[PDB]
Amino acid sequence: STKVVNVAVIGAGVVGSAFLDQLLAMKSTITYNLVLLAEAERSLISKDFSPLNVGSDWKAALAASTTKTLPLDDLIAHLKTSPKPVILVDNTSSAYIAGFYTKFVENGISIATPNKKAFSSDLATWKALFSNKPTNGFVYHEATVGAGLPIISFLREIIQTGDEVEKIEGIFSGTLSYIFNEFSTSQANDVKFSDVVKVAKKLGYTEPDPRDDLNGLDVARKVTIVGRISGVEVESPTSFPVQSLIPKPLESVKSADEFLEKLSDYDKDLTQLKKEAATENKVLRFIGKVDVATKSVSVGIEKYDYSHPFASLKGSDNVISIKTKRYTNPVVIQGAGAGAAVTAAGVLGDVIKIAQRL
Amino acid sequence: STKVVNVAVIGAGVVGSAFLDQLLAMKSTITYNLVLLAEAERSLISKDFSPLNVGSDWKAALAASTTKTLPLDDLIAHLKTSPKPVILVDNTSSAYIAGFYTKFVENGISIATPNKKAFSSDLATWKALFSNKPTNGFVYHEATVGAGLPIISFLREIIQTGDEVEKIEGIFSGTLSYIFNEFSTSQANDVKFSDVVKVAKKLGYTEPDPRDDLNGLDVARKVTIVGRISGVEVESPTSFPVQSLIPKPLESVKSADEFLEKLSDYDKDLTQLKKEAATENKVLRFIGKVDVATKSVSVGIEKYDYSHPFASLKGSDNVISIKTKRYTNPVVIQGAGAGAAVTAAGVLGDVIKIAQRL
Ligand SMILES: NC(=O)c1c[n+]([C@@H]2O[C@H](COP(=O)(O)OP(=O)(O)OC[C@H]3O[C@@H](n4cnc5c(N)ncnc54)[C@H](O)[C@@H]3O)[C@@H](O)[C@H]2O)ccc1[C@H](O)C(=O)C[C@H](N)C(=O)O
Ligand code: NA
Ligand code: NA
Repeated sequence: STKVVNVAVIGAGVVGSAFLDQLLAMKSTITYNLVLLAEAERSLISKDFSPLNVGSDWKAALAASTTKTLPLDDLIAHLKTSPKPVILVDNTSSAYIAGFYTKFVENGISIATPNKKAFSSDLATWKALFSNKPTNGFVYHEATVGAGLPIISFLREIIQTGDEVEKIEGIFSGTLSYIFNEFSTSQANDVKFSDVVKVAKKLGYTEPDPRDDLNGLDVARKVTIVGRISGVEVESPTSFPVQSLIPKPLESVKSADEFLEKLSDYDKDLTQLKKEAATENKVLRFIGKVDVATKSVSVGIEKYDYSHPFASLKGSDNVISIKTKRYTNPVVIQGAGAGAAVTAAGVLGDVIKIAQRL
Repeated sequence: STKVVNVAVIGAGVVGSAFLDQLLAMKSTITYNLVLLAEAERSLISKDFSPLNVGSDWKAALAASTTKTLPLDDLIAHLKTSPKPVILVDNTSSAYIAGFYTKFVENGISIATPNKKAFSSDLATWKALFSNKPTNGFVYHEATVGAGLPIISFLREIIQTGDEVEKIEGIFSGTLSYIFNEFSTSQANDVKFSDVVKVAKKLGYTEPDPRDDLNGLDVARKVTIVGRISGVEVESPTSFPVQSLIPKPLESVKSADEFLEKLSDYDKDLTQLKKEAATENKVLRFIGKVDVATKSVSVGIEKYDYSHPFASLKGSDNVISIKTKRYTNPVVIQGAGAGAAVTAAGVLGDVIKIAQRL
């Protein structure tokens, strides 16, 4: 009969709920059997390995559960006794959970996740991605760079095909892109930096503390990932230039709220640089850059021309320009690099790819 | 994943030669055994299914072959007994070979191809193709539109996750894309359509007869495919408005060389269109619109603000915009939608996806 694959999910946040929904709704010829779901301490564990009885509302089911969440080692031991191939869907961003990735992998358990942690830390844990071992499951992380856009898979494909990436540059942060699309445009603009980031925060786009977006470390993580798949064995997300948008004097301030009240005090610079670029009929963008030839990598601001693909983005789109041996002219892929629905579809799509390979 | 699979390639032309080279020279965790190298009159065929012993120089091998190419009814009669899954790679524009797809699939053999034929035919073939019945070959055609750009596989994924396409539209023809990107730009120019069509020809962007490109027919078949992938049951590439760039009729009435030389008599029309639109800060582009709600697939010229990305294309690149319930703001993918090595990569990309799935 039907081919089955058992799924174990950790986290039911914004991305995790979208994923679960889409997952439980997905029509297909392969059977995606939800056997586990974990959110904080409460957890649904189908000891039997039959589909979790979520009835028609896994939310309530997850609520009324009194099954404590299994310690990680116990999570592996459990999963290891499944009648079918297991796929762990880590919807968290816990570097803790990321520490067990290689343990999960090495025990035949596969992984699909938007979690950037394991993939943008030391090179040897990344090297662990070399799951060519016969006893370990697969590792997919599309939602890890650019939500659900056909990016990492497109690189792995052409590369295997025989192509060679040369230069990759793009916009990998939703928040940062939104800010720059609202701040630096093609038309006359008198908007202050402090205000755009002030609003992005209010709409709920920035992290609880926007300083966590402005230090450009999250894009540096994504860049670290693209750079590696691209052949530039980047040591860490911090081992290369990364321009911080945070005013040095506001680097050590008590609250995310003191930051916002005080930030206004430094519009000066960017207001001028924004202007300067206006004169040159250019725009300002926060990008990541990977130059395979010179093994150089970096993230920061850069002025782009109006006819440039990067000057024509909507809302908070992400963008990635891919230049390769056969692609003299970049393949440039653009679209939403954040949002629950979009991202979950990325995680699930990796679920699909993996379940077929099983 | 799956250790061993058999590749049955048909056609060693522009695309075909590049595919072969790339395949043969590919290093992977899976073994791809070439069990067939078929051409117009002669074919290389591994009667007992051993890897065709054609190291890297297959041409010399094919050449010395006097083994006549097997009619498709006999061919699949052979391949169907293969001890390993069989991936038929059709690198032809053959309607003949296309008519057979349904039989390959029913006999359990998958298909990887850039051949638009079976997918821009009647609705029954399409349904049959994706009937996705047990033990039946899978059918991949990433190269039928946009060469090797991640679009078809992107759509089939987003759709499976649960997303719905609402508005697709793109520049699916390199020769046309080239002409217009050249013809009408943001920077006003005194360029005559006829002069661009002819230069494009001399530079080889065209087919011996530029009418084979101006009739907008290839753009129609490519949109018939996307339309269907999106939920519009298009009866055929000829069941909707398909504006021709050929000087209104006056088609059959002439011939090759004459068409061109006489073409420079209608320019005034298009030149005027290029002007008016220019007044609106817009440009001209030959596209393939696709509206799902209204279920309206069209083809022809359309205006685009300079701001728009369809307005800043490079060389003869392809573009496609994808609005969905989830991506309310279009996912734009642009890049070479033609080219020996890029088109072939797209085909081998599908091969990899299929081998992995078997
Ligand atoms: N080269 C490209 O860039 C490109 C080409 N394709 C598709 O790729 C396929 C092959 O292309 P290509 O190699 O250039 O054409 P070839 O003329 O070289 O044909 C390949 C071989 O097929 C063999 N053949 C025909 N019938 C056969 C049979 N019954 N048995 C065995 N062998 C047989 C012939 O002997 C021939 O040598 C076509 O279906 C084409 O439509 C797919 C997409 C792109 C492209 O977007 C496009 O088609 C549009 C156009 N190029 C544009 O510029 O906009
Ligand atoms: Na992605
Ligand atoms: Na494509």
